[PDB]
Amino acid sequence: IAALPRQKVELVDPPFVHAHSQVAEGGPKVVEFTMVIEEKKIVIDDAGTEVHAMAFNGTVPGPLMVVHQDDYLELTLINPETNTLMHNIDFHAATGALGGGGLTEINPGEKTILRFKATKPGVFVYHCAPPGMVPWHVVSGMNGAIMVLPREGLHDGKGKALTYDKIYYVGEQDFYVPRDENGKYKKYEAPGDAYEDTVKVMRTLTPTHVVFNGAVGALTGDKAMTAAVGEKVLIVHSQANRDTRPHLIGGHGDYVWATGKFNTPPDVDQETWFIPGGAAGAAFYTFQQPGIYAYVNHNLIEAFELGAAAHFKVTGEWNDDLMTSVLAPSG
Amino acid sequence: IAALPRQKVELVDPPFVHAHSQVAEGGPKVVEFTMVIEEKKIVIDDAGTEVHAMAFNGTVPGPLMVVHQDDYLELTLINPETNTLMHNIDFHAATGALGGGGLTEINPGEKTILRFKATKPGVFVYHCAPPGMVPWHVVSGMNGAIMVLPREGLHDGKGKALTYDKIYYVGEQDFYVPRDENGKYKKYEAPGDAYEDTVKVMRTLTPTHVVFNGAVGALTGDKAMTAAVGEKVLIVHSQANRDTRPHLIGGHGDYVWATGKFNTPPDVDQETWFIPGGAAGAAFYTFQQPGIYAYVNHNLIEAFELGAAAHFKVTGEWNDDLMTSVLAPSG
Amino acid sequence: IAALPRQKVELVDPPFVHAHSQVAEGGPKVVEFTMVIEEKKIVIDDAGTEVHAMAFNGTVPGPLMVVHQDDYLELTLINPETNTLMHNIDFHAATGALGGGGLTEINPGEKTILRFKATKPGVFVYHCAPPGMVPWHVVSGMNGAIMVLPREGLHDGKGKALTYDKIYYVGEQDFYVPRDENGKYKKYEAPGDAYEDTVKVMRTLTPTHVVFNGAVGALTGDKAMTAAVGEKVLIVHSQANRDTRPHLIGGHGDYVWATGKFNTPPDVDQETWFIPGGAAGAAFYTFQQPGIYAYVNHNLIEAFELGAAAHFKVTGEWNDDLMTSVLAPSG
Ligand SMILES: [Cu+2]
Ligand SMILES: [Cu+2]
Ligand SMILES: [Cu+2]
Ligand SMILES: [Cu+2]
Ligand SMILES: [Cu+2]
Ligand SMILES: [Cu+2]
Repeated sequence: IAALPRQKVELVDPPFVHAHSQVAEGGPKVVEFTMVIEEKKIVIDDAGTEVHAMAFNGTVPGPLMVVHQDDYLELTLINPETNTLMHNIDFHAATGALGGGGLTEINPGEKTILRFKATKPGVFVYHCAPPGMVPWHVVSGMNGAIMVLPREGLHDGKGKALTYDKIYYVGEQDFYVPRDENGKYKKYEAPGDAYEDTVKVMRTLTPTHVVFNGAVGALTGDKAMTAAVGEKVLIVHSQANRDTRPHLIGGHGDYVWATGKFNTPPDVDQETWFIPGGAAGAAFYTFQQPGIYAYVNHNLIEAFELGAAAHFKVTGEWNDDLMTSVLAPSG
Repeated sequence: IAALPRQKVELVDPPFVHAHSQVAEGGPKVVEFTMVIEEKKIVIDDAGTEVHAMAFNGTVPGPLMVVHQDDYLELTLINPETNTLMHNIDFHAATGALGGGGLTEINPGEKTILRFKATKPGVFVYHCAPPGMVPWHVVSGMNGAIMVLPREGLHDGKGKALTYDKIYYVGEQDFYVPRDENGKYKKYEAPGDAYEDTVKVMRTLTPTHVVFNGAVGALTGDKAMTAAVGEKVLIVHSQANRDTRPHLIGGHGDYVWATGKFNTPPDVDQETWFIPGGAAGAAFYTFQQPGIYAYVNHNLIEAFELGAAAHFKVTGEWNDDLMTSVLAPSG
Repeated sequence: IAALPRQKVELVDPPFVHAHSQVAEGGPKVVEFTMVIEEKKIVIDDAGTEVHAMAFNGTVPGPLMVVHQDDYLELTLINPETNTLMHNIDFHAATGALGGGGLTEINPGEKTILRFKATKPGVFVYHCAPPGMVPWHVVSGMNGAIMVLPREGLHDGKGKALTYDKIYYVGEQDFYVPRDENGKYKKYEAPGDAYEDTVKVMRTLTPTHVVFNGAVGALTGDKAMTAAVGEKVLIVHSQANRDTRPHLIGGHGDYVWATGKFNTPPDVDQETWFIPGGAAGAAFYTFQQPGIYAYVNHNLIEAFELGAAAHFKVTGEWNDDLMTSVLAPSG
């Protein structure tokens, strides 16, 4: 262990992923990561709705950390003195101490370094879990995911290699924002001030917002994910507290590790997949048609009314064999 | 493609499926279908509760279209002048232009003809998706499903052929009917009139009714599905906007393509399967016992309080080896 | 059948399971069980909230009956004179008469004996189902599960034997307890007085309590489940009416029969699995780290707010290779 190569990796904010190789380069190594926890107010919709976010590395969701099976993930978690809450981290990819949550409880002004062997391959969720207030921190955006790639990269049901040209991390967040008697969303001074009202909303099990990358439309318009005809894309998706059902309108999930675990054969030709709360999944797809696509949570109410919708701008040539308008909309 | 044989198919109302062959009869063909959109009031319960349904071919759900892999489904969608809204169709089985929704936007008085190559085998959902009014149209019953059978028919995980004697299509719909201040369901003289009230109910993510084939008890009594001991039946099930967990009371799902995709091996000996919102699944089962069966969404509250329950009247001889009353209810 | 050996089994209260063999002891036999139905007031939390439970063998959930494939489960169901309602039982593992429900309808003062062939291997849910009062009986705790082990014990998806050292049965219950105008849960003299109000809550599809083994924290403290480093544990989990997503915080589900059916290959390296309402599942795990583990329903709100959280006390030596605190929380 002590003789293993140590490698520091620079993280990038989602939906983008930091530099990495699908197939492992070299032997096992201790991959070092560092994340600063930021408690800050963020606007989650076009109506100026604020949320006292608790974010790993300052983003909702936290950045995607990529390592290979049997590598060690050594994370340095820092909680600035400017924060008002104690935080920790639970890596679903880790084994022991509640995923590491019991070994990383840091108060404002403290940091900690946790190391764990990524023994299982797949996309895993990680989240803050302070004893007594687990749901609150998580639904406040304090969660993300990591990808433990098999040493030999991805493969389909029959060992055939699956290599993606691009990879996007879509973190889905269910928010529970309190509203006053008039139906208007409330704003609070400090995070703690919202606790009571937030819990009452949480118990209804009905989120007020279900978003991608921290806000409604965060992945639409000019911030739409891109691709080209013939391009192979891996779309990692996560939900740390509630179920979701990803769907690529106009496309499919050619290979979908619905459970997120690479040793579990992927489903194929998926129209809509399911990811349970507290888990991550990965869908592989080769775009065949150009144009705009809508990647959504297929409970269309949560998608188009609550905000769980994203876009894909794909360049290339249209394929009239696959689809064609024989007669355009006419009288 | 122009040289490919063409065949006009006659659609039938669910739970029945139009004539077709499990094994493809000949090479790829352009299978033609035609559906007229009908906006109509439908009564969903014995309390007289009405819903302004937007139905493909006049039924909720829309009719099941059957084709084989690599065939071309050419649909002529018609929106009569008698309608008030613009409609389109998204085939989850299709690839490109938002499943076709982007090429099929027809206003009242218009029609369009869309053709796509059914490249992936399985049961797929199809539904209307007008930009900005997507969920509303879907929860108004404007959705259905199609089945792209493999050229060589159905097979289990080990390649053994699975030939069914009967096939049924159960479309499950989640309605959100507004109520006045007295708890009485409201009635409207027009679709647009209910819109505002409906959206508010939709946002609670709690349907007022969850029904099979458009209404409570729709598939019972005169409309109870039939079978006979020894008969093999395929029960196709769809839910375009919300999760469901089909269960045959008194029976099982011998083979269940939970994801609805035939290239994804079916689960076996299922008691209750799960179909996420925005997808369709299929269950193959051979009846062993005579009598009535209850096909339900296994959230017993949704099944028996909300309306998600159907029946099966099976004929045949009882099997005392499988089950027997050693001591009938007595003192 | 009469010539087959018979064995009377003494059931034990969950989360424990009665003595049995993983690999079948000889040939097919008629395994006899007896359960007396008890309508009783139970407290579901520390505040003293009571529920007029309907419990098989007097426990919520009912006890786990264990037999082998092709064995005959002969159950003597007794409904005491002291009871006020008619009860029956629906074995999801059984084939015919609504899972046995239609042949076991017994009124207070009556008993019945039902026998069915356990033709399919896996864990199955069993619950009361009085026609017209189905969901009310189930959400009142009248449900449990059975395990039909393959005659050759468990095996992974590749045929390698999977022999557990311990086995626990976690029955998850979704309760719908009415509240008064002050938000305080209501208490009733007779269960009948609760029906109307309870039905109202049930219709919201939002349980007030989601608990393991009949109450919040029922499987914690001195009642916490136990294991040791290197010990293989099988955790059978069931939910007869609502979805759940089991997760062992700090561990994984090495082999998980998410559908609960043994003839369906298990998913591996699971972080969080999914069990649809009206079904049971099983997870196999070999502990590697000592300490406390939280076995929860991963919708953290349901887990830590609603009561779906259990504990595991694991003895043994810490494995620093798997996980270690390089730097404990410090400045
Ligand atoms: Cu935190
Ligand atoms: Cu977790
Ligand atoms: Cu429409
Ligand atoms: Cu769709
Ligand atoms: Cu009962
Ligand atoms: Cu049942």
